[PDB]
Amino acid sequence: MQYKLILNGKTLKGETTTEAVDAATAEKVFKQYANDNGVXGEWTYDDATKTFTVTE
Repeated sequence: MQYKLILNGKTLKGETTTEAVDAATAEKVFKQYANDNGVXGEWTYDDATKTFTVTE
């Protein structure tokens, strides 16, 4: 349910979570969140904790 997002950008470092039932939907939500935050870059995620990491 709770998917995690670690934003490790150049001017934005932090983490947020969302209630998603589908990992692809979660990824889309997080990418929308990231783009809306004005960031983007390399995506590395671990399903072990369901943590999506945005690295610049």
